[PDB]
Amino acid sequence: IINGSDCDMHTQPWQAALLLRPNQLYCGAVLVHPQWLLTAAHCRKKVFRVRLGHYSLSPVYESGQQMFQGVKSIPHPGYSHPGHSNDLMLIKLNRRIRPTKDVRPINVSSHCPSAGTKCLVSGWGTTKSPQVHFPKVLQCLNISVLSQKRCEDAYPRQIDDTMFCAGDKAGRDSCQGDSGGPVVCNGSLQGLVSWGDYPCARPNRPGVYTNLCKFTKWIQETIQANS
Ligand SMILES: N=C(N)c1ccc(NCc2ncc(-c3ccccc3)[nH]2)cc1OCc1cccnc1
Ligand SMILES: *[C@@H]1O[C@H](CO)[C@@H](O[C@@H]2O[C@H](CO)[C@@H](O)[C@H](O)[C@H]2NC(C)=O)[C@H](O)[C@H]1NC(C)=O
Ligand SMILES: *[C@@H]1O[C@H](CO)[C@@H](O)[C@H](O)[C@H]1NC(C)=O
Ligand code: NA
Repeated sequence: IINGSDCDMHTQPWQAALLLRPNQLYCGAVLVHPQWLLTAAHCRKKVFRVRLGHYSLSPVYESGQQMFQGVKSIPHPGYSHPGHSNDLMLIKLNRRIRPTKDVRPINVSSHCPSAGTKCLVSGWGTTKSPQVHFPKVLQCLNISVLSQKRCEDAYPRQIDDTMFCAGDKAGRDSCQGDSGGPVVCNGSLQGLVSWGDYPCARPNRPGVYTNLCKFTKWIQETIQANS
């Protein structure tokens, strides 16, 4: 997250980290059900461990942390790697979470956030771009939803309704390492960190996010079919 701030501790209880062996941050993810995560479908590598209720990037012990294994990883059937469309995937945890102040699911609303809506994006991705610099703790940044017309103008012939643009201010954006992390608007999960431009936070190059309001039926039906 470029030019965000340290999240307040215990404020993003739906934030997850997908780790590679032994505890290498791979992608962000979001707890959407007591036994399921959403992440970007481009976060394809086999996950070693899911880490929840944890603030720091390092493996330092935190009383609120909960570790899991992914047992199912279901990308949206419309995703076709390396294309950006339908950039979402459901991950089933090996067991249901233990509900705490640090570990709590967030719901996806079918209401699509409108242009100008203020949303919060979070992640442990680089805080600088092009220079790679990881933070010590979870970073939070407010970004505003752009109209689909302004999104199309920024990325001509690269945008469809499965995506939304957000983040109108130069110097502020999500970036590499933030992939699959949450975009929360008015208390509900409406986006996943998907893609954008390089270096991150360029003027007139907003971040591109998976438009989750378009997938509530798929999310609900897939969780139900795999229960
Ligand atoms: N500027 C942003 N808001 C932004 C946010 C997240 C990401 N995530 C990385 C990422 N998304 C998708 C892929 C991918 C897809 C298919 C095949 C292999 C890889 N990789 C990238 C972002 O901007 C582009 C970017 C690229 C490289 C270095 N820095 C920024
Ligand atoms: C993102 O925006 C929200 C909403 O404007 C900010 O939260 C507000 O913060 C102040 C207190 O510091 C108060 O106006 C409210 O109590 C907060 N509102 C809500 C909805 O929580 C938040 O600080 C911003 N975060 C960042 C990282 O900029
Ligand atoms: C970082 O963001 C804040 C607003 O959140 C802004 O006031 C500040 O100028 C930005 N910093 C840079 C270096 O762009
Ligand atoms: Na900062």
